[PDB]
Amino acid sequence: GEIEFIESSKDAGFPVINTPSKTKLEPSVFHQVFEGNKEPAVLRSGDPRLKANFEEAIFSKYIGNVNTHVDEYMLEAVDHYAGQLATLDISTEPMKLEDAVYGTEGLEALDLTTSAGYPYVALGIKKRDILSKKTKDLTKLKECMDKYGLNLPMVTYVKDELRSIEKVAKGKSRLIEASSLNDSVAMRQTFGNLYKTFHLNPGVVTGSAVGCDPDLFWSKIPVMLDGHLIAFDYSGYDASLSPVWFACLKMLLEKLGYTHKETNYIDYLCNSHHLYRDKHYFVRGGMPSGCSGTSIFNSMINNIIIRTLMLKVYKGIDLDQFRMIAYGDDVIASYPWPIDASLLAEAGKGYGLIMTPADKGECFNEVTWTNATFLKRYFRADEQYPFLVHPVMPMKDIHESIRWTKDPKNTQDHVRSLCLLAWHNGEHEYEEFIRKIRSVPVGRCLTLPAFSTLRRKWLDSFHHHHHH
Ligand SMILES: [Cl-]
Ligand SMILES: [Cl-]
Ligand SMILES: [Cl-]
Ligand SMILES: [Cl-]
Ligand SMILES: [Cl-]
Ligand SMILES: [Cl-]
Repeated sequence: GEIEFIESSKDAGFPVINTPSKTKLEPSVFHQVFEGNKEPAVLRSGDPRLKANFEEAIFSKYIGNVNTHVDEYMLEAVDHYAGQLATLDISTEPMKLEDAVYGTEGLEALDLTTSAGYPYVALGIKKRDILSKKTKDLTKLKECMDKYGLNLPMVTYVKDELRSIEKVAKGKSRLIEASSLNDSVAMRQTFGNLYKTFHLNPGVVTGSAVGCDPDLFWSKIPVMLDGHLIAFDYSGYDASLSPVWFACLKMLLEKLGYTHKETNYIDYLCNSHHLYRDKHYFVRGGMPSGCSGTSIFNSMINNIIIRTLMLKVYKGIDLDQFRMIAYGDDVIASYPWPIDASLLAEAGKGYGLIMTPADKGECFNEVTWTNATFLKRYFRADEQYPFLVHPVMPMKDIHESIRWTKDPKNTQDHVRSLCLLAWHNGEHEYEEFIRKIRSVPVGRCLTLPAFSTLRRKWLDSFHHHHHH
């Protein structure tokens, strides 16, 4: 992806986006109880913790585009992945407006707490001024969609979230885009049934983990990925995506039955128009993280990419024996023979992708079930029921999170969520976590689950049929 034109918003009539410059994250009551090194990401140029130029750092993931046609390797990769998606019978019929906005099976209701985007943010109009959970009203939304139309600019925000010491110093904060509520809605109507099918079918057929529930999904992953594991990381995946990958994504959707006009929303994601504070700018390529379906589309593109690199490097590869699960840029895969991921990374480099060893490793080492992570979690077979696998979020990450809060009024939900993650680390680690939480009075005012209750409910959850 690459920035192709920048101008002062005022020269084109756009008001300045007044995005917050101070973090909503504050030290929590547990900040002194636990240890951690993460702090709120830099959100402004003047931050005294900066040791690099902010604006440069944040826009630096737009490394450029490789200007290639869709090649032979890509074509066979698209064909192979479209073959799997076909078995799913994804409907390309538009999703009914109410289902798209207010919720339905496999597609939760449009989040009413995130940004309504442009022009709404400039007019003080919030999602809640247009939409209503209670009434399921759509009259105002339609007026809005008619008045302002589609293909509106995206609003660029810096993500307010915890980051490592090094990422704070380098100003390596992440950008997310707020699609206008009008474009979000039209995209959810166009691709909603695909979103739903993906959400209801995480695994090796969609090759996606988007919307999965790790507590349940983890036990399936080693059944799906039964050969020699493959895993690696990308650096700045989203912004590194060149248009050619979007061209491949468009071919894939057309094989699935979408019309050319329906895939036009892919051009909206690829060749995009943004407002960032007092600037207005155009970008060619790069997935604009935050718009409707970005995790799904990023995942689909990853499926095309990896197949492409294997076909390119291993001419004798048999893709029917390859398996992979992606969550955006995060991937866990397998093949019955060993595969040299450093080779794939060099092939990726020719395609404008930056792949590195898994987990900040220095070498494309062997990935084992002991060292593999996905969604940051390790895999550990239950001792009593070996066919059940615990998703293991490291205690270090749980500690980083508990030390800060964006709203202490939600302490109970925040802590309870962390407890659902923590117990997988074992009974002793869990009792220690609980003991430390209760070492401050707030900790004793909370309803925290018992380990035996967590374990029991986890074992029982595998008994109840799940719709696909
Ligand atoms: Cl600690
Ligand atoms: Cl944010
Ligand atoms: Cl799941
Ligand atoms: Cl990162
Ligand atoms: Cl080969
Ligand atoms: Cl299931």
